[PDB]
Amino acid sequence: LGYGSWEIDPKDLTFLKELGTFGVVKYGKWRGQYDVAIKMIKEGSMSEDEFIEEAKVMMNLSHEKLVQLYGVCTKQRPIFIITEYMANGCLLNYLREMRHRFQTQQLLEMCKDVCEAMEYLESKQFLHRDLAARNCLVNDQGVVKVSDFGLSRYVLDDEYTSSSKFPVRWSPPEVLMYSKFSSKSDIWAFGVLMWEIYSLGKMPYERFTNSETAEHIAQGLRLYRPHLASEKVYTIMYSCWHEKADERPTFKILLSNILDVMDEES
Ligand SMILES: *C(=N)N1CCC[C@@H](c2cnc(Oc3ccc(Oc4ccccc4)cc3)c(C(N)=O)c2)C1
Repeated sequence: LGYGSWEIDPKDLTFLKELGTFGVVKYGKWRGQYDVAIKMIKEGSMSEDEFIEEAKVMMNLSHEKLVQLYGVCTKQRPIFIITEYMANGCLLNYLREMRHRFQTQQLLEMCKDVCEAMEYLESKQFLHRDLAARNCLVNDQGVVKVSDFGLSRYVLDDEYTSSSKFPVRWSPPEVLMYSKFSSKSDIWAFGVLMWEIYSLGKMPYERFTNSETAEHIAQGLRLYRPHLASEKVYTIMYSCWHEKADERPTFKILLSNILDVMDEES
């Protein structure tokens, strides 16, 4: 009583460990048994009513490679967003841990995991809008999942919203010049993410400012081949960066290309 299907009763949460500091993220349990992460939204950081309405839509998105939304806690402030627990944290930090000594087949599987999530979203006409390694999460089996999908829409802090904390390094020319978002801006960002994976978490355009990156990209220049990427892998990531948005592949085509490489570099 008093809760929609999208609504979690905060009294059903057991908090166990802070994971990091939108605000704080904690690890805990739901109804004693189910591991969860609980993102606590800072007062004033988000358009909450719009987010709540979107959450209803988001609860119906379901795919193995998309972090599963369990629901939202709306009746008090700060509001909470509750997901499955991803024990190995952010993809970006995971990549940067040199101890893993990743084989390129593992890096390719990470790309494939994300590509599968993104093909699903594309099939639902849902844009991510801020695809990057910092946003992807890794579970205890090393499976990568897409997280924070669409979330940028409800952030109120203007520095994130338009072209000084905007994702310049993951944005195609039409976004940086004209604010033209589309499926093909997610495709661009995916290619940059493949670059992040194959670079073991280097910052894209690591010696440039955002300002310089925007100018580089606008002039037609691109990220170059990470040393761990084969010529075929680099071909895939590069195809995501065509100057013409409609010459960029779809996520279905990218998935087929990644599967082909996996098979050939098996
Ligand atoms: C990366 N270095 N970090 C710090 C360590 C904790 C990491 C983290 C952050 N969030 C979650 O869970 C999560 C993610 C996204 C949420 O909101 C959301 C989800 C889907 C669409 C829109 C918005 C809510 C919670 C985890 C986790 N799941 O373990 C870990 C981040």
